[PDB]
Amino acid sequence: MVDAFLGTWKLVDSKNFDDYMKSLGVGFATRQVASMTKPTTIIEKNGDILTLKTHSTFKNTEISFKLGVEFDETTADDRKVKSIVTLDGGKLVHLQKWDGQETTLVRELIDGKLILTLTHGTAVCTRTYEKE
Ligand SMILES: O=C(O)CCCOc1ccccc1-c1cc(-c2ccccc2)n(-c2ccc(Br)cc2)n1
Ligand SMILES: O=S([O-])[O-]
Ligand SMILES: O=S([O-])[O-]
Repeated sequence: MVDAFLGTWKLVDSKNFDDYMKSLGVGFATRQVASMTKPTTIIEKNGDILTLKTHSTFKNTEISFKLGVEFDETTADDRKVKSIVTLDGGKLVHLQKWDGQETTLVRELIDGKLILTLTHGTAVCTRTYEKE
């Protein structure tokens, strides 16, 4: 179901992450470092619990969730959000809600690569991850 997403992934391409971060109000100094960061994403399962790690020199995050069950999340840019991750047309769809705002983080496997699409307001960022 989710098994195609599991493993270790490395960022190989990023389009419009600055625009996405600006839309969320991230400060120019964090955007500057984020533009040169190439995270490792690790996705693991233990029964119905997923754990998604994002590792880099300058920043690390870790979340654990059950698909379709809301969880509290503190994002890399320090937003306290209400999150839900669901399997939708074989995509992992992560919806974050806070202060009446919404962003989606969609993960889709295309040609063996994990495509992460980030949407907030009108901003759309596409990050390509490749298997380690
Ligand atoms: O997984 C992805 O490729 C992006 C997921 C959506 O991430 C963000 C969404 C909105 C605002 C900021 C970010 C973000 C993510 C990271 C990050 C990078 C590596 C490891 C962990 C986190 N950001 C970051 C990088 C460096 C510094 Br200093 C501070 C933050 N910013
Ligand atoms: O662990 S790699 O196959 O994503
Ligand atoms: O562009 S390199 O980081 O894949």
